[PDB]
Parts: sequence; structure tokens; C-alpha cells
Amino acid sequence: KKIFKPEELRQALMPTLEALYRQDPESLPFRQPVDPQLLGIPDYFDIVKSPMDLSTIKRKLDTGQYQEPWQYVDDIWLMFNNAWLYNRKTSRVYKYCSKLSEVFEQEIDPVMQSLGYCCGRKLEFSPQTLCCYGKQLCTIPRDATYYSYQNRYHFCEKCFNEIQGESVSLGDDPSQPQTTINKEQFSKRKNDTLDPELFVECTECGRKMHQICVLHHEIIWPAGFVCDGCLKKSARTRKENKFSAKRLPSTRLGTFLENRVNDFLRRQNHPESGEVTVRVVHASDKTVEVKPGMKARFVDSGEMAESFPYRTKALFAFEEIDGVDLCFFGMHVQEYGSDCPPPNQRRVYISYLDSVHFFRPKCLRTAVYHEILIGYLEYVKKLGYTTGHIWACPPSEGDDYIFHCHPPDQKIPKPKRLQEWFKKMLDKAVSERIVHDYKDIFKQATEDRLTSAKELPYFEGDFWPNVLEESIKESGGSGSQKLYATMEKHKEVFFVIRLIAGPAANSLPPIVDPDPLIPCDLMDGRDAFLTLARDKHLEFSSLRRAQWSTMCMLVELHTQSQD
Amino acid sequence: KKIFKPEELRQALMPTLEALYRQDPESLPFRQPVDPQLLGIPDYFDIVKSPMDLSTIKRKLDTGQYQEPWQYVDDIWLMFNNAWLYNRKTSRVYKYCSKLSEVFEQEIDPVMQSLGYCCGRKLEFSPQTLCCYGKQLCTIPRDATYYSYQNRYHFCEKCFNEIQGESVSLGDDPSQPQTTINKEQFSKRKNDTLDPELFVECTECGRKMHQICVLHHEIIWPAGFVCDGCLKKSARTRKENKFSAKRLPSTRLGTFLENRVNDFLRRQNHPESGEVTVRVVHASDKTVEVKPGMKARFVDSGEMAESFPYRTKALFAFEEIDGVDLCFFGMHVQEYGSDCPPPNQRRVYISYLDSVHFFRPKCLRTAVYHEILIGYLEYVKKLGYTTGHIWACPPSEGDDYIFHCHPPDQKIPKPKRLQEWFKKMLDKAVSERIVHDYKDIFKQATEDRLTSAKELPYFEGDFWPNVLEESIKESGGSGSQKLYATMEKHKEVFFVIRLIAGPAANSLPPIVDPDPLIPCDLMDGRDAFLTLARDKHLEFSSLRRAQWSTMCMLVELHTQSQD
Ligand SMILES: CC(=O)N[C@H](CCCCNC(=O)CSCCNC(=O)CCNC(=O)[C@H](O)C(C)(C)COP(=O)(O)OP(=O)(O)OC[C@H]1O[C@@H](n2cnc3c(N)ncnc32)[C@H](O)[C@@H]1OP(=O)(O)O)C(N)=O
Ligand SMILES: CC(=O)N[C@H](CCCCNC(=O)CSCCNC(=O)CCNC(=O)[C@H](O)C(C)(C)COP(=O)(O)OP(=O)(O)OC[C@H]1O[C@@H](n2cnc3c(N)ncnc32)[C@H](O)[C@@H]1OP(=O)(O)O)C(N)=O
Ligand SMILES: [Zn+2]
Ligand SMILES: [Zn+2]
Ligand SMILES: [Zn+2]
Ligand SMILES: [Zn+2]
Ligand SMILES: [Zn+2]
Ligand SMILES: [Zn+2]
Ligand SMILES: [Zn+2]
Repeated sequence: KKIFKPEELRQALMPTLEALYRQDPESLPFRQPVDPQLLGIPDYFDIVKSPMDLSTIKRKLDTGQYQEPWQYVDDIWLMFNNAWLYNRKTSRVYKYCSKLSEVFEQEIDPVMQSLGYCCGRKLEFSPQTLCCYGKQLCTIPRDATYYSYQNRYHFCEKCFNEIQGESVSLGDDPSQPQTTINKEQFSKRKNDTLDPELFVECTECGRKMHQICVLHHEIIWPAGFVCDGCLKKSARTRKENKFSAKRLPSTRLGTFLENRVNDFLRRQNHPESGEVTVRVVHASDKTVEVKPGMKARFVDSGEMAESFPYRTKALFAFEEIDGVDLCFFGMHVQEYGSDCPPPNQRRVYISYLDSVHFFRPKCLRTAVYHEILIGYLEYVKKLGYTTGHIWACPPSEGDDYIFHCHPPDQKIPKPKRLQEWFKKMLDKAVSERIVHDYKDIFKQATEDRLTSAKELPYFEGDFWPNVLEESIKESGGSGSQKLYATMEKHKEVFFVIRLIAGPAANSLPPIVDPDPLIPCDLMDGRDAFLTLARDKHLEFSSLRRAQWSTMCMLVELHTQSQD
Repeated sequence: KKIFKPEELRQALMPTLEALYRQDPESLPFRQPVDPQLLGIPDYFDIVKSPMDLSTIKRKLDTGQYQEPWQYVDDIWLMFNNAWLYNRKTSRVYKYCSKLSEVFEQEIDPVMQSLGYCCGRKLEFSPQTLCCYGKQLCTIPRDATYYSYQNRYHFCEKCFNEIQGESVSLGDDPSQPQTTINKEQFSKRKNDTLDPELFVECTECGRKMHQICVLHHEIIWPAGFVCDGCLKKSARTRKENKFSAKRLPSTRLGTFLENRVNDFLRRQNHPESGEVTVRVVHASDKTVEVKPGMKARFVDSGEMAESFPYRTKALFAFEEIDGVDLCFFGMHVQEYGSDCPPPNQRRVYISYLDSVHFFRPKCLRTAVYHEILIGYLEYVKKLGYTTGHIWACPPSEGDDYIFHCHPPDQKIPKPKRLQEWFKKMLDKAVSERIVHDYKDIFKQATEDRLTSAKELPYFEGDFWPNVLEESIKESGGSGSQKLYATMEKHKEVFFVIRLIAGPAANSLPPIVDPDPLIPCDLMDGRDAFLTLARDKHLEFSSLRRAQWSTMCMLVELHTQSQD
């Protein structure tokens, strides 16, 4: 019901238009309508379907042809966009248009906020990286050229010509079907699509606002979105967000971890700090099956179990930033209890761990990650797990372990840095008398005097079961030939962590998890959360997006159980 | 003297050569000598004046032709650049070489420190931009084509071709007459010159180690450089550096500022922190002379003083990092005491202010800057100065206020940030009862009810003297027509800080500096330090470089006073 008078707009908007005029000599190609004849370029109007310049925008602002502020922002970007679509990253017009937008990004935000809006940015989702289907490590970066069929199966232009002739094997994904598709049936594409961010309208104002900015979810507030401005003018606020990190069900594991982190934070008494919530959101019983090579060498002759049972758990840590939950750490673990046979007995394995670097304060981020991890080791140690195993291997270019689409400026560690990061955490744990000691897989195997692949712990998704299949094949049926060699080669990447050692490790009681099972398909393994994020445009790439993603993650965790 | 056994060099260096070999398929074009025939590229043996590859480097490392480890590092980088030059970054060959180099960067550093060297990086100083002579604001970027006479006068590609007639008038540079020079007598260069870092030999072991890495100065330790290892082999260490930041002569002002900062760090109790040393390294008395325009309008009239006397000071803050001094902040001020006629009477002005972002801990950096600023404003108040002035404006791209060549990842704030930065600093000083109030120049002029330009503080180098020249000139003789308008246009950038408000001004005691004069040509204004740095290749671009520059800066300060 809010009416905007054409003179209250120019009162607010014109300053930021003038600030674009005032840039000598950067605004020249924009000050008056582009005239293709007067610059000799007949291929202009055919490339720019609807053009814009500075005076056209000014005329509309002076006459009164802008109903609402976004129309003015939209034209301003239209003008920039045409200008980028013609010139290259190399010319002068481009450089100029960059400057104006750069200047405009600066002025528009306060002004738009003056008018009662969330911001003044034009916001879109940069094209995600896709999975090349040929190599299995192959990746498709933004702007690259790729081939799709039914928008499922995409191929990197290199991988695609590495195919035999014109017939492509495809859809080997679920079950038996080997549907064979011809090359002619594919779409040649550029991974360059830009989806805009969505707006939500205020049911009292009428103002378009960025969904992600105002954090409005249809499930949490089904009455409809009411902007802060309107809420303040009636001395009221939003309903409580019942779907919070804090209100996720508690478990002993979570309570233990968060107490540790929070106690740690208190002793620091650092001023930017806020309390950390830790929640276990998945817990289920699984079995890993020994693969066919190792099964035929060791299982069929009864030297090794055909499978090992383990519990898998997914846990996340959250912090309140600007009065809103943000998810900053995640981890999936595998726990092989006392009922599991050798050699996996009483071992825990960290499948995957991951983070988004928005924890406040930056100063204590690493230390908190170390605290959560050391705390996990301390928990399972008390219950009776004797040993922990960690495969320290950073994700490859544009892969994400748990959180879809990280911030562009959250550097990923190289192997050395990651290995030293783990050595630091474990050294801490060694000095608190929690971890007894640790060694790389090779020094450990020597220590334990092992002589056969069958003595190596065998975890779901780990590196060793795969290399053992190759070992047995390549060596003609042996299970020891290149074992110590392979262990040397990769040694500094494979941490083996002794929580309980010596004679003490032999006369221990049964391991009992006081926590109950927690079914939750969304976090059974890591692929579902990644898919959910890919599917719903969730990103962890900026604080505001991480906040919204977190908000959605929670709504999913809460509405999955209740039915 | 340490000749290396050829065996020492194989069992240390091969792991890094094998690491490059291990890269399938990224080392394929580098495995064999480039036989231009087999490929289909004729011009190889003319552009690459010497080819290099992994087979040849393997040959030498096995036959012991490598005398010292740096030859191996050169050949590795010989090979990389050869391939990096012949292709552009578009191709496949170039990308491959880039992965290779990153692998080598990751492998070589531990290996070289095992061989007793500082590091294994190949280091050079990237060219700095140069002043174009034509526009007098024109600039020559790295890699841009340009023209030069002697090594003094340079011209951008376009500027040079935009002087018609084929003769150039160089010699605006001195106050000596205007010579003229042919166009044939200029050199066509490219700005692609890279200077290697210098090495220093150890007088015992004989290894080349990077000067900047081991911080050896001919003047500090004139009995030759001895490496860290050789000192550790003799149960002895380097003679105490007598040219420290700490041993710079103290001042009552210096001591006041550092006592504030260090009390501040003690109260914070943050476990990363080092002590801060503030020293004033320049104090000279000067006078700013009213420029021609205003001189004619107001001075000859008898309405305002022809020139104002001020004291100028330069003060730097240092921190101990890895046991070495690092200069991290710098400020020049202009102090207009009680002997100074209006309107400048009892006003301080911050000429310039700069920083290098390596202060530990990061999370206290901004606070410490503020404590220094709030400390200065508190010191001048207690001395009897009523009013401080700050021209909040960040440096242009590629420009440096005080420290030459900043780190590439030290973001420079945009105006709205820098403005908010001074507000946070001031609000704290108002919280602390030190600053009474502060306002923008336009609101302050309105309160003081000013009516004429003769009433505005006239500071050396500040924005207003220049703009007042232009205003009188364009208005045809008027002293104050655009005045309030001009002040309004830039209000947000000119801070007016009131230290003593109201009645006090009428009869405060005279202002006396308890500190003596510190003559120091190097720190008289900002140009001499920038110039020294540009001349001696001093940079503040990394921790190691910034440390070396601090060492030289400190040597230069210590050896002007003494003869
Ligand atoms: C099947 C198969 O084949 N392969 C595999 C099998 C998978 C095995 C799974 N194994 C595991 O899951 C256990 S190890 C994996 C670790 N997880 C990740 O790495 C995910 C992404 N990384 C992160 O979330 C964080 O980086 C984290 C590792 C949590 C630590 O963050 P941090 O903040 O405590 O330290 P920092 O990151 O070094 O940064 C701390 C400082 O170092 C800086 N820094 C970091 N990296 C770099 C760099 N590369 N260059 C320069 N600086 C750099 C960073 O900027 C920063 O500065 P500051 O704090 O001053 O701002 C598969 N399934 O795909
Ligand atoms: C003649 C004429 O026409 N014109 C002029 C006339 C001269 C007038 C002279 N006036 C003055 O001397 C007074 S104005 C002060 C200007 N001095 C400088 O600007 C030197 C370069 N800048 C700095 O040394 C520092 O930035 C400093 C100003 C000390 C503040 O450092 P900081 O660290 O406390 O705050 P932060 O930098 O904002 O950073 C604080 C956070 O904000 C971040 N940040 C900073 N800038 C940006 C940015 N642009 N974009 C995004 N993020 C950004 C930064 O990375 C960071 O994150 P974190 O702490 O999590 O890492 C002439 N003569 O040429
Ligand atoms: Zn918004
Ligand atoms: Zn491909
Ligand atoms: Zn509203
Ligand atoms: Zn801190
Ligand atoms: Zn070095
Ligand atoms: Zn030029
Ligand atoms: Zn030596």
C-alpha cells in the first residue's frame, strides 16, 4: 500500500546518478545514447536488444517514470551490462564501465537503505561447477564449454572428444540399464547461466526485498513476510524462529563437544566471541563390505570378516552471528565398536570434515576446530575406542566435502599445511594426556609388525580398500607384495592416533553408546546435503548466503522428523 | 668451506625432481629436450636461447656437475620460464608448467633448509610503475611499452605519439632552462625488467643465502656474514644489533604514545602480543606561505598573515616479530602552536598516515592504530592545543603515503570505510573524555559562523589552500563565493576535532614543547623515505621484505646523527 512520489525518489536517487556523471573521463561513452552510425558499428543494435545511457535514465528520473527504486537500479545495470557484452576485458570502454559500476556499488547501498530496503546490489548466482562424467575426477568450471543430455549427464569438451566415434555409454548410474546415446543428441553449452536471486514482497510495505537479505522462510513465518521497518512502526517483532540450531535435539556427544568449545571460549575472554552450539544430527548403523579382490584372497579362506559393522554420525557446529544461526563446521565419523571384529575393532575414522570461515572471532577459528576435534577424540576414548584414523587430504579444485560452494576467498590448504594443521591439533591433545601418541600409517605398521593387508583397518570410503584391490590384481593374487611400499609412499597423509595404549588396551569393557540412534536421511553420508544445496541454490559463499543456507538446513532438519 | 659431495646432492634433490616426474600428464612436454622438428614449431631455438628439461637435470644430478644447490634451482626455473614464454597462458603447455612450478614450490623449501639454506625460493623484485612525463598524471604500468631519453625522461606509448612535430621539450624537471630533444634519440623499451634478490655468502661454510632472508647488513655486522647454522655449530651467536628501533633516542611524546599502547595490550591480555615501540624521528620548525591567489586577496589587504609557523614531526611504531624489528605504522604531523597567528592558532594537523599490516596479533591491529591516534590527540590537548584536523582520503591505486610498495593483499579502504574508521577512533576518544566533540568541516564552519575564506585553517599540503587558489581565479576575484558549497561537497572527508571546547581558548597558557628538535633530512616530509626505498629496493610487500626494510631504515636513522 506504500506509494512512492516521483519527487521523493529523485530526491534520493539523483545523487548517485550525478556521482556517475562526475567521473572524468570514465563516464563519456555513457552520458548520451549510444549512436552506432556516429562510431561506425552496424553490429551494435543486433547485439544489444534494449540499450541504456545516462541521459535516458535521468529523463525517466526527472519526468517520473520510476514506480519503485529497483527499476532505477535495473536500468543502471542494464547500461553496464550492454557495455560489457560488446567490448572485451581489454578495451577502454570496458575499463570505464567497470569504474562506473565500481563507483555505483559504493553509493547505491546507503541510498537504497534510506528508502527502507535491504540493499541496492544486483544479485545473482554464479554458475556452479559441474561433474564431468568421463574421468570421474574431471570438473567443469564456470564459463567452460560442455555437452549435456537431458540436463543430467554433462561432459568436458576434452573428455567428450576422448570418446569413441559417435556412440556414448550412459546412465550406468542407477542399477543395470546401459542406455546408449548418440553424440548427435547432446547440447553444446557454455557453463555461463546466471540465475538472479529471488525477492519477497512485504505484505504491508509492498517493497521487493532480497529473500536472503531479510532471511524470510515460508515455513518459519507462513503468515507472510513483514519487513523490519513495518514491524518497528507497530512496536512489534517476528515470531520466534522455533527451527533453530539450539533447538535441535541434544545428545551427550554434542553436549560434551559444545561444553568444551564454550569453556575454551570463556577462558580466552576474547571480545568478539559468541557461544557455539554443537549438534549430532545423524546416527545410524551400517556395514562396510570387503570388496571382491580382498574378499577372494582373505574372506573366502576365512582369514578375515566379510564385513565390519559401524555406527556413522554427522555433527555440525553453529555460532550466532548478528542474532542469526550460522553453520561453520561439519564432520562425519565412522565408529567401529567392541562388537566389530579385527582389525576394525574399537577404531574410529573421520570420513570428512569441512568448514566455512565465518566464525567470529577469526583469531580463534583454528583453535575452535582443534577443540571440537580433540573433544571428539576425548569422548570416544572414554567410551572405550582405542584408536583414531584420519586421512588428511584436501579437496581437489572446486570440490566440496560437506558445504556446497565455499567462499572464493577461503583458501584451501595444500597437503603440507593440512598435515601440519593435524600435527598441531594432535600435539595439543598429546599434551593434555588425551592422545597417547600418533604416527603415520607406515611407522605404525612397522611398530605393529604387520605382514599382511588383512591386518589393515578397512573403512567405508577410505583409500586403503581401493588400493588393495589394485595391489592384489596387479601382483597376481598376493596381499603383501607392495604393502610396505604403498604405505611409505603415502605415509604423511595417514594419521593413526593411539587414545589407549599398552596392556590397558586389552582388558576393556564393552563399548556402549549412551546416545540413541537418530535417523535422518539428509545427513546419512555427505552426498544428500550437497544435493539439497545444489537443488535449492544454497551456498556457503558469503556470510549472508551461509546464514540463509543455515536457515534452510535447519528447516530441513526439523521438518524431516515431524510428519 | 663446504664443497658438497655429489652424493649429498642426489639423496636430497632427487625427491623434488621425481615429484615433477610423478605428475601424469603434466610433465610429458618437459620430460625430453624440446626437439622443435617433431612438434611443428620452427622458431624455438631463437626465442629460447638455451633449452632445458627434466632429462638433462637428471643427468647432471647423477654425474655430479652441480656444484651448489642453487644451480639446480636455476635450471628448474630455466625450464619453467622457457615454456612460459613460448606459449601464452591460453594453451595446454603453459597450464602444465604452472602446475609443475607449484609442486616444486611445495617441495623445495624443506629440502633446502635441510641443506642448511634459508629457503629454496627463486626471488625477484617485480618492476614498479613509472611516471609518464606528458600528462603529469599519466603512468606506465608493468609490461607496458614506453620511450626514454637517458634513464630520466620516460613517455607512455600514446603520450609520445601525441606530441606532433617530432621534437620533445624535456627540462621542465629542473629550474634550469628548457632544452629540446629529437624523437630519434629516445629508446623503445618494455617495462618488463626483473631484478634478482641479492645473495650473501657465509664466510665459513660458503653458501649463497638470500640477503633478505638472513638479514645481513654490511654496517651492523662488518666482520662478515656468518650463517645461522655455523653459529649454532660453535655455541655462539651474532653480536647484538646496536641499530635497533628500541635504541633510537626517546622523546616525551614518543614515550607517552608507547606507554598508552603497551598498557592497552597488557589489559587485553591476548597471548600473541609483542611490545610496541614508538619513536619520533623528526622534529623541525617550518612555515607555510599563503599561495599567490589568496596572498593578493587577503594578505596584501592586511586581513590575514602572509605565512604561518608550525612544527612538523615524524613518528613511527615498531614491533618485535620473530626477534626482529618491524615498522608497522607511520605518521607525520603539523603542530601550530600558540606563537602562531589566527586562524591556525593552537591547531594540529595530521599530514599523512600509513601502515603495513603485519602487526601481531591481527585482531588488535586497528585498536592499536586508534590508541596511537587517540594518544597523540590526548598529548597535544594536555599541552594546550585546542583543535585537530584530519583529511580523510585514501591513496590512489599504486600510490603510497609513507611506506614504499605495500603488500599486494593489504586492501586499501574506500572513502566510506576510512571515514567510518576515523569515526570509531574519535567516538572512543569522546567516550574517554579526551575529544570534546568532532564534526565535518561544513557543520563546523556553520557553528563558528564563518563568512570568509580567510577564516579557514591554512595547512601545508592540505586540500584547501589549492582549492582556494582555483576558486579566487575562477570567480574572477572573489574570496568566498563557492565556499560553503565547496565545503558541503566534501564535508564527509574533513574532520574537525575539538580537544578543548568553548571558554578555555581565551587565556590558556602558552604552548611549550618539552621535546627538543630532531633534525632528520630523511624524515623531513614523506618523499625522502619513499625515494630512499625506491633507490635501495626496499619494499614493504612481505614480512621478510618489510623486515629487511625496517633494518635498513633503522640503520639509516642511526647513522645520520653520528660522524
Ligand atoms: C576418494 C578420494 O580419492 N579422495 C577424497 C578422500 C577424502 C578424505 C577426507 N579426509 C578429511 O576430511 C580429513 S582432512 C580433510 C580436511 N577438510 C578440508 O580441507 C575441507 C576444507 N578445508 C577447511 O574447511 C579448513 O581449511 C580446515 C581444514 C577445517 C582448517 O581450516 P583453518 O582455518 O583452521 O586452517 P587453514 O584452512 O589452513 O587456514 C588458516 C590460515 O592459513 C591460510 N591458508 C590456507 N591455505 C592456504 C594456501 N593454500 N595458501 C596460502 N595460505 C593458506 C588461510 O588463508 C588462513 O589465514 P588466516 O587464518 O590468517 O585468515 C575424497 N573423498 O574426495
Ligand atoms: C593530493 C591529493 O589529492 N590527495 C592526497 C592527500 C593526502 C591526505 C592524507 N590524509 C591521511 O593520511 C589521513 S587518511 C588515512 C589514509 N592513509 C592510508 O589510507 C594508508 C593506507 N591504508 C592503511 O594504512 C590502513 O588501511 C589504515 C588507514 C591504517 C587502516 O588500516 P586498518 O587495518 O586498521 O583498517 P582497514 O584497512 O580499513 O582494514 C580493516 C578491515 O577491512 C578490510 N578492508 C579494507 N579495505 C577494504 C576494501 N577496500 N574492500 C574490502 N575490504 C577492505 C581489511 O582487509 C580488513 O579485514 P581484516 O581486519 O579482517 O583483515 C595525496 N597527497 O595523495
Ligand atoms: Zn538486499
Ligand atoms: Zn572432460
Ligand atoms: Zn514493509
Ligand atoms: Zn584475538
Ligand atoms: Zn631465501
Ligand atoms: Zn602517456
Ligand atoms: Zn655457514
